[PDB]
Amino acid sequence: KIRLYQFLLDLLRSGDMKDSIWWVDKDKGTFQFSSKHKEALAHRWGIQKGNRKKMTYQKMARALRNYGKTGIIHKTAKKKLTYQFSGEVLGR
DNA sequence: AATAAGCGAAGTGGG
DNA sequence: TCCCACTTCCGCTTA
Ligand code: NA
Repeated sequence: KIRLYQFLLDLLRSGDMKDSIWWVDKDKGTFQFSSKHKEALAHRWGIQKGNRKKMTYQKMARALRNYGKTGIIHKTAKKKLTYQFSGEVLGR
């Protein structure tokens, strides 16, 4: 099964949900979710995973928090809904 | 208050 | 056995 960071990177590369997520500085790997349209993207994540319950942005962000300990994805301080892929994730 | 967002122990998958 | 990679639940804090 695809991992959450790869799901998000693939969305950013494809442009398929441009109203829900976008690059802020692609060279740095920084991206941001839409306040108003993030739930649609969270829903897609849960459907792609085949999870039992409906996925919410809150649950998806709880998973993202675990990446922050390992550095896979860092949450940008002093910003909302903004994150940054590690250099390793971006190299493929 | 209402709403949004940040923060951070037990249950489920698939090894 | 016991870790992976989240998922779900619960609830407090900050804006
Ligand atoms: Na526990």
